[PDB]
Amino acid sequence: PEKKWLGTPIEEMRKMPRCGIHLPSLRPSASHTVTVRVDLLRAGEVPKPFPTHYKDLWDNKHVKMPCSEQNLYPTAGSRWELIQTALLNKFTRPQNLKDAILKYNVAYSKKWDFTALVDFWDKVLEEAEAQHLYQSILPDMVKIALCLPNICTQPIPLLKQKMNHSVTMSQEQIASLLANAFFCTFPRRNAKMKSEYSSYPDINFNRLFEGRSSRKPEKLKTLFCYFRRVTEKKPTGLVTFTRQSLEDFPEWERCEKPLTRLHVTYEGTIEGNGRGMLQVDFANRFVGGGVTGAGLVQEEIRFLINPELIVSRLFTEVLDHNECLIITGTEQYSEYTGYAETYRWARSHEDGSEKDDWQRRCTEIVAIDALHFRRYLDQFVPEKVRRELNKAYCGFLRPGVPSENLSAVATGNWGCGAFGGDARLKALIQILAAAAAERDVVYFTFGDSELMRDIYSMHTFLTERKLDVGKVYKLLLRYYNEECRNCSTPGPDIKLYPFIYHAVESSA
Repeated sequence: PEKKWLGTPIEEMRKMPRCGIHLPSLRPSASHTVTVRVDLLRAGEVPKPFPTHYKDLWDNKHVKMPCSEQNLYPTAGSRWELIQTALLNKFTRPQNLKDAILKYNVAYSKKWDFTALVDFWDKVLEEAEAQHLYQSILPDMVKIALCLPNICTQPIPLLKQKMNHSVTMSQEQIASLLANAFFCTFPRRNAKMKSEYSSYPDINFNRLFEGRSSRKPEKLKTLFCYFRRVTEKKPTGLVTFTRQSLEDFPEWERCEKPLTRLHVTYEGTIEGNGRGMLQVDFANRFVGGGVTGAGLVQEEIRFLINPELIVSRLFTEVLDHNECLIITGTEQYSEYTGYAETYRWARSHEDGSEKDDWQRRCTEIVAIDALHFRRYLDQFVPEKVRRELNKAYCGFLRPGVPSENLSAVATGNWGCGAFGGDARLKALIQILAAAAAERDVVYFTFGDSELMRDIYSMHTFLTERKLDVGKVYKLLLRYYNEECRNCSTPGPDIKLYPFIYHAVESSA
């Protein structure tokens, strides 16, 4: 029988907090928006907002806040005043919640279906659970939502394409923002022919309430677990959201960097067994994918069990080819079983992760989007090999951080299966990108033991024969030119790994 794991023992890999740099003092800069008082930041205490009182920016460089005095509705009145009046009502039946949300979303009264919300409230939840939802949870959520201007006093910049910028806010600030997202209060984020925000993911939660899918009740359970936790016991930590956009990449053909360590296994999970490691989110270029709609695979699941990730959709413009989003400090509030149609909320999770010197949990997640390959051979074209190498490299590289202070990358089959990526090519691409960024690799194959063995065997071969990144890249070019370029069938007769073995064994 196959071994459960191969390569370097996982305990020898680097992880946070042990491997981490000594952090300088947290402070605002041109590259770093910080929305809390760093001088009074203390372990186990809710951070204070900075500035002390609300400041509004209503412009194309910042989030358009629901509490803005420029948020107007039909003479021209205050939409925030209307939101307060709508939400400060007793909820006893799901229609009451629908009617509240639609008071300040009149244009969508016909377009937004609330069937899933109604079924969740009336049929899925037991009577006692329903009562708790409308008697405590929903009112408590309204309270933190309407406190937005007192909690989020600082304008939140949009993380636009090409920006290298970080935003660090408190988990409490995120809770208030996400409660607003639940009640669908964010202006200009709803229209299908919207202009300014057409390049941003959805933030308002309206699509969680629609339709008859059995998935919706599980999403609502997972999110209500979160909202219950944060309203009963306010979170005290911070979270950093960092957009990274690289213009320059390794000259892959000539790269002399050696391959790094590999641990590869067909058991375990990125979030469970990659604790303290750089955890890859197999992203959509709109970060979070269909979390607030119909999607429920790797990304969306992560965005539901660590829901502070969802707030990134408020201010993160769609990723370009050379970009990623890095999120440090999100907390796990839920446990789940299954996947996609079998996904179920299992129970609450009590996150026991340590926090760094900026009070961020030692959980780092990077959203990198693979290309979708609707024609299989396209991914072996050198330009597309380089696109994926560069995307992964952007996700892994940390400018100005010594290699010894970098955790292993915890990843797996990125953009494979129905997205069209070849697992064996994609594994080698990530290994090369990690090598270029001088990080080790922990690779989860999710039940595919043959794939685990093949990845380990290839890494071992390449490592023992001392082929550096450039040598392996040149072998990929050889495969393209010799077996793919002139291939009249959907796939070549000889596979990549066999081709590499024979290429090297027939060489000098």
